[PDB]
Amino acid sequence: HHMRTLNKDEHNYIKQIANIHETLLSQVESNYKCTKLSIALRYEMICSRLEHTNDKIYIYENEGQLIAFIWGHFSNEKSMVNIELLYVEPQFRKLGIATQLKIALEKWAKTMNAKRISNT
Repeated sequence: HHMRTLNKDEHNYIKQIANIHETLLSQVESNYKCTKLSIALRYEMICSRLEHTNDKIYIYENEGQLIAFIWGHFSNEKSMVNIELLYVEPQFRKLGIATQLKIALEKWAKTMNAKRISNT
């Protein structure tokens, strides 16, 4: 249905995620600013992550639009999953989508034999 695995060839969605990720980092104002270059590099970096086996992005989509997503990365050194990014479009908050996304990512973490997902 609406929640599904994001594939590495979904370039538009990956660009959108890259842009949101860089924006959110920039917004905390800790000697880090998003730029066109940082967004382009983030796009390549996410594509690279999705080519290997240590990362998972679950999206929530409707009518060809990205409503929400969660991105997890498994660290072989730490044997656990870190949540790289969890985002829900403001308009669609408090509908249970972040909770659903976390549950899905935790199930994925178990298939990797990961101790847990990120705290927050």
